[PDB]
Amino acid sequence: HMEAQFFTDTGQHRDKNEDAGGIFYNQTNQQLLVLCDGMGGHKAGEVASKFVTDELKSRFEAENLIEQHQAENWLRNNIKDINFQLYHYAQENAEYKGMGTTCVCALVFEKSVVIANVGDSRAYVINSRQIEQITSDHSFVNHLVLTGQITPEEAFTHPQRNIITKVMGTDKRVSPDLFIKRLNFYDYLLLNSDGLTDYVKDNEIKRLLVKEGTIEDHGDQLMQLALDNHSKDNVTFILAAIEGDKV
Ligand SMILES: [Mg+2]
Ligand SMILES: [Mg+2]
Ligand SMILES: [Mg+2]
Ligand SMILES: [Mg+2]
Ligand SMILES: [Mg+2]
Repeated sequence: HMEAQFFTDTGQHRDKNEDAGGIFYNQTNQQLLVLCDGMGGHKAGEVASKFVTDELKSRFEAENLIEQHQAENWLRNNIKDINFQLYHYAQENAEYKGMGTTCVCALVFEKSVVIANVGDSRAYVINSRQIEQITSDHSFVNHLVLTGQITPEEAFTHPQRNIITKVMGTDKRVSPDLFIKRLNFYDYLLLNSDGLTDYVKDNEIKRLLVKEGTIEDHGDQLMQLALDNHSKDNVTFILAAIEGDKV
């Protein structure tokens, strides 16, 4: 496990906080990081994001030991099962029909992290010289950037900029992206909703983290930076400190 902290804010000009997440521990005190951005464009986004977060918590706390070689399968299978349960829960309740959420999550190991991603929430690793986005946004504008139809700058001024193309709960099937990242030579792991990075550039995040301070110092400053950039969305992130290999 890492020293890690969860941070969330409703943001300016949002009525409700539909982001969810947490830091959870299994029976041998291994660590799972979870972040979910419930869909504001559909009904009941807070129900969906907290549904997925609660299921991951419950499933992980029931486990004794998930070692690194089991982690990709565990995350893929549980994300698929939770998507199935959420989808049919939404179909069975007319006031929830159409609800959904992103999910990025990470199982932490001594020298690596295993990440699953559905949607446009993100995971990054950061050190003094670079910031690497591990995940790939399942967003319509990312589709437009990759197909060369718009520039990454034009993405921020697109009418359909908030649209996402892979979501938990909207279909009975889902295919999460799985990533394995070695933590050696990195200083921080960051999971975040788009309320942060829609408004704060990667280099701004890296510059903040290279400074002195605790995880809570950095987290509060990063939240203030998102708000100073007038984020119009819920802003949520988990910051986790990677312990350098001691001599
Ligand atoms: Mg949302
Ligand atoms: Mg709503
Ligand atoms: Mg977005
Ligand atoms: Mg270092
Ligand atoms: Mg959002």
